Amino acid sequence: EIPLKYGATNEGKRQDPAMQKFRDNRLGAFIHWGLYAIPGGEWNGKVYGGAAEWLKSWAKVPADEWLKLMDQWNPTKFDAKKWAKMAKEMGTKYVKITTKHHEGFCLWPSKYTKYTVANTPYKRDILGELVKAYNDEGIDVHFYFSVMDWSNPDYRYDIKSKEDSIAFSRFLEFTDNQLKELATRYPTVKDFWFDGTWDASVKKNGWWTAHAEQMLKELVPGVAINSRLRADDKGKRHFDSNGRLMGDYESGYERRLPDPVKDLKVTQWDWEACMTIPENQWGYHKDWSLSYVKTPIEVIDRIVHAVSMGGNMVVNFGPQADGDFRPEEKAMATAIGKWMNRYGKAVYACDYAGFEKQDWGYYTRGKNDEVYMVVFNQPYSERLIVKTPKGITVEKATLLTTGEDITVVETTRNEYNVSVPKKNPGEPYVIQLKVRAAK
Repeated sequence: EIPLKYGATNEGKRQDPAMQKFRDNRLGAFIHWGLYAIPGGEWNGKVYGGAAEWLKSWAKVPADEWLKLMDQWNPTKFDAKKWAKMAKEMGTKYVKITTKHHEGFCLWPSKYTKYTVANTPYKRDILGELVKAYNDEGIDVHFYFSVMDWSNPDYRYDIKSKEDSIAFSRFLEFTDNQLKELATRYPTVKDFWFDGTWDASVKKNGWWTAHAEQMLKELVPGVAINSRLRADDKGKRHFDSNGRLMGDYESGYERRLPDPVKDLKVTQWDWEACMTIPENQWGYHKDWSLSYVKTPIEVIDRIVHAVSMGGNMVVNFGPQADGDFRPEEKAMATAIGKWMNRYGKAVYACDYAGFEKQDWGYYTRGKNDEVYMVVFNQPYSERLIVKTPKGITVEKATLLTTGEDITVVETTRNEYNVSVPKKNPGEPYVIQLKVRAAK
């Protein structure tokens, strides 16, 4: 039992209303928009296969030259109200937005650097416009923030001298200044999602991570803060040296998900996954032919997977330099929307059901103990196996969309066959169960 000044603060899950809202939302969208959208994965005639938002790094571009892209930042077609309508249509309950990515260009007019939307042809506070528009649609807004900043020469990868420590201290002050600015300018913010916190410099300054958390929580009542921010006294990240989760939720499942049989531990805390549509492109990349692009069902599978294990899912979009979305992303949002409008009662405000995973798909549990079977793999047996925990019986099954009764046959103590619907729904579908727990 190691003593710590900067380890975990919460005992278990938060149960205040703001955290309940963050959780119940379940489905979000991510927006990665920054200067990287202009070159779109291509530099000096070479198309790089790596993540477009990291092109400065793949193409070895100096800061001064990368940041000149500001001169071409003029997203003519940007319309925050349309963006918010797209998110509403998709069925997202929240949007996480890159306030500043590693490149250091700010989507709000920060008073602490010149690398902002203010000093571009477009001039306008993009972030402020998005906050307003999303909020006007009843959508919560979360702020991605990269600590690592390639634009600020006081940043250090590691502390190897008293000079390094001096510089980095001034960097942390700068960072605090931007964070306070974001929190006070945009007080409807519900979450800060930190990235670029893996460097030895940050690991060595655990105290600062804890301070940033407490500082923002004092400025924004009920605000959520991701685990990725946090390092403890010993430099251990996400979970402290006593194994306890720091921040309000776990945020390491990025383009991967916990195993539904082996990783049930994650049901013990709040957590949020994020994903990309191609294999690894967050910012806009001009050529999606270079890697596998997920289909809508593939994405819907991941979303349901997350909720079935007590987590949120956030699907990423990388808008074009002009401020519009590419057609693949429009088609995606629309397809997700269509399915969520039909089957969303099994996603929104749902959670882990505590049933043994079966091959047909995933269970989710509603606020009133509804148990939803979300079927992705249709058995040729025409029977969906349901193994119940001790003391739980299944009293009824109903096809969510039609209300039709579905036959349930008991096969053993604690197991049933739930019949597939008489007509094959032809898409991933939901059967709602009524269950009863014995006294």
